[PDB]
Amino acid sequence: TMAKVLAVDDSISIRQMVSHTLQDAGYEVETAADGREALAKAQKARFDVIISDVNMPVMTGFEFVKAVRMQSQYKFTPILMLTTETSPEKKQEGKAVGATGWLVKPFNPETLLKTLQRVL
Repeated sequence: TMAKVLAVDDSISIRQMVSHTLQDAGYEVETAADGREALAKAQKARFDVIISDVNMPVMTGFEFVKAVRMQSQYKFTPILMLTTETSPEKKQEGKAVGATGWLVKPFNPETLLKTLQRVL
């Protein structure tokens, strides 16, 4: 079809980069600036994958994924979290609340594309 993506980051450049890169790759992309706006969008549709920054406004990315995992329709949905941390020990919180995998910032298009590809 064209996998449906919800990307959440308060950074304008991050949203534009993700949106442009994924859309050029055949994805249907929807962006949000914070956890509140993201949750509201996720609640109203059915995204195939969610990409979310850990340092989101309104709530941490951890609380966001946790709230997302609380909705039955998103129990198995792959979630990819953006972080500046390369150290696994530093974000065990991610696996705990239900994150599927990570994407370390700063990344590039190929990193983004391959990483997404590998969690679907």
